[PDB]
Amino acid sequence: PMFIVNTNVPRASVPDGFLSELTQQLAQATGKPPQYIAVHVVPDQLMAFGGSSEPCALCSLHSIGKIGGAQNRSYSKLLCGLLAERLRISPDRVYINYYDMNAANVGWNNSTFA
Amino acid sequence: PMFIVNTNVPRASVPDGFLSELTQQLAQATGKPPQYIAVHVVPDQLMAFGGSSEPCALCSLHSIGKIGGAQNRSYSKLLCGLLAERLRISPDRVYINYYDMNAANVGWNNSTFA
Amino acid sequence: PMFIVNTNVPRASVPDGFLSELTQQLAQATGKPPQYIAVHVVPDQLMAFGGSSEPCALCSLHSIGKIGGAQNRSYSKLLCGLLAERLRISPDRVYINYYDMNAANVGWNNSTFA
Ligand SMILES: O=C(O)c1cc(-c2c[nH]nc2F)ccc1Oc1ccc2ccccc2c1
Repeated sequence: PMFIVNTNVPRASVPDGFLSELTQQLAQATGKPPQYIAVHVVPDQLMAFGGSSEPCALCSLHSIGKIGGAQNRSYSKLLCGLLAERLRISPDRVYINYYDMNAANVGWNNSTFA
Repeated sequence: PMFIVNTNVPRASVPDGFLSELTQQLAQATGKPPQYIAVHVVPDQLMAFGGSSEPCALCSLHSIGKIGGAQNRSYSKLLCGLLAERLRISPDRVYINYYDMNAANVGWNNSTFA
Repeated sequence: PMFIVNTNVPRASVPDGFLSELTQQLAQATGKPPQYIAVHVVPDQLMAFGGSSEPCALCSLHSIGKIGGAQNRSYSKLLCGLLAERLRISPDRVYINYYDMNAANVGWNNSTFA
């Protein structure tokens, strides 16, 4: 799986160990070994949520399967919680886009997961 | 709706008010309240369009519905116009990817929109 | 097509000519004129792959058709090869998400490709 966070929160406000914490938390949540989990945090972004430049985040989670109604609700609770506690971003200023990827459409190690 | 612009135009060339203008005009275009509109502008990018490093932009617009043939043509006219006027990027060096998101696949405020 | 690379590799390790090489090699592989190819490289990213901060890349390739099992494998070999040779990223620390875009959902030059 792949989790990306774009945020206007500055680089110095991203705790050391945030990437490792996201990796571990997502491995637990997706039921996948941490070796397949990729995380990407992009601070200092020029963005607005509802016309406002208060702290916000635009995120995505891509996974081959393990994507759906209840799972996405549980991921949103998890990830907003982490963004609230660690980056001090209110949950109502976070979007997370979920993508269920087909294995043939994910390249890795010179081939795909097909 | 979420609008993201990635561009090789420098940060100094993005005028004051640009994020607010994008939010307002997307609100006008989509009819949707400005409170749920998210905008993100990423200048100074290393990119090429047709092998040339003249000003260009790679964009995306995600919406839960309000995506389709006529609507996307209308959004393209609007957004290319704004990019041409404000960032001096030619419309023929802009790509905009449109995504019709399922409400179950958009996380917000510890849940999703389903 | 449009090809985007996000990587923790520093800007100085991206060789001169890299965008042009990507454009030419993608034009070659897809059998398309280089005028249709857009490329975007984002170095210096805060990212991990499997909890490790060794060199890695998170990429996407968007195309209007010409996406599928065999073609995606061929693209992965090509693009992993380039990232390995030029950026010294191991192929098993690269993800490439492939997207088959509908022509109606790609904006360009004030309209869409529909
Ligand atoms: O090579 C592509 O598929 C292609 C892809 C993009 C693109 C930009 N963001 N996401 C994308 F997928 C843009 C132009 C392209 O050239 C065209 C454009 C229209 C076409 C219509 C029919 C058949 C082939 C076509 C090829």
